Amino acid sequence: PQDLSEALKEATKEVHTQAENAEFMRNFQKGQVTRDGFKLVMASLYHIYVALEEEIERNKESPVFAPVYFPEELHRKAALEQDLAFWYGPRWQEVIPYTPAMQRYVKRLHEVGRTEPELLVAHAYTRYLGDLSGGQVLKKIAQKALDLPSSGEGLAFFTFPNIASATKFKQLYESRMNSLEMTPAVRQRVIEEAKTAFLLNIQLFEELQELLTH
Ligand code: HEM
Repeated sequence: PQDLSEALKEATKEVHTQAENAEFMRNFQKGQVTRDGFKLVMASLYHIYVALEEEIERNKESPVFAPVYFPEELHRKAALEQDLAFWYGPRWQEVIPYTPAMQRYVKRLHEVGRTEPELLVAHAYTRYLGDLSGGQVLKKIAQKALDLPSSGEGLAFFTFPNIASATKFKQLYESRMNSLEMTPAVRQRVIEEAKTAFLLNIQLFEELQELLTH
């Protein structure tokens, strides 16, 4: 494939379907999701985005990332902080779980962000773009199966307020990725890192499913 974005999308088709097939994600799609299962996914997201956005801020000016740096449009941490306060309460920071599978994901993120900056774009792509184009469908489901009250909170994560049009921003971000110059070596590694990203989510889904079936 010519474009890195077109290359990524095609190289991760397999793992993505694999992601959709995961037991946890299947039940989620089959409208089957519990408050406890949803809390774990939000807790996970908070840990993942904290680490990811921590590393993006460290490589904000680097030529290997600057092109896809859109902090106001994409930051999710603040939104998740708001959400976890609703799901876990005022003391959420003390009680939210931080599991081994979440730590594995968080660890690879810090590693790439500290010793392989040129691969960070692979994680920002997988997370941000994935949650943006598939966000609505994923939220639509959850909010029905959750039948939560109407306190006006708990799902801020699924809404990117600083993005007027998801499609127009998607194409813009892709454009910026395709503008990134890299050796075929690096490019191949970025492609790999994206596949790796999907595997870190899949094993995470496996673990969460395990924790909820005792
Ligand atoms: C379990 C089922 C999931 C559903 C139902 C779902 C749904 C969606 C939808 C509706 C799209 C739109 C098609 C497109 O953008 O090309 C999409 C794209 C994508 N998803 Fe998923 N997704 C799931 C899980 C995940 C996971 C675990 C990740 C990884 C964090 C992920 C990463 C992506 C990426 C990166 C794209 C955009 C690729 C591109 O077009 O360049 N998705 N997803």
